[PDB]
Amino acid sequence: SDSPDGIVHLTTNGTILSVNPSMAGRLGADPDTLVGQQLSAVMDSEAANQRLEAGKSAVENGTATRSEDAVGGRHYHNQYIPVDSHRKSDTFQLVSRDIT
Repeated sequence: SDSPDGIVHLTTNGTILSVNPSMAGRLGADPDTLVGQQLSAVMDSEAANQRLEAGKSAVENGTATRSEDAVGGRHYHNQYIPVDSHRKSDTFQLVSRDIT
């Protein structure tokens, strides 16, 4: 589609390290307001929670992982990709595809 996927670099405790221009615009903020924040400070809290449970698991098992959630009026298919599997097992990329 017109928006590349939303990408956000996360901590396993939920801290946004990074955000895509797509993810930022979706969230209706700019990355500078976004990057300190807790993911659930920033979107549906309940959904942030599950998304984070998913990335926790991904990181634990050293493996890429997918989940679908319905947030807003919209559907997403999420991928959770541990960065630095062995050493950096604290962080992951969440790739988020709008599949509405």
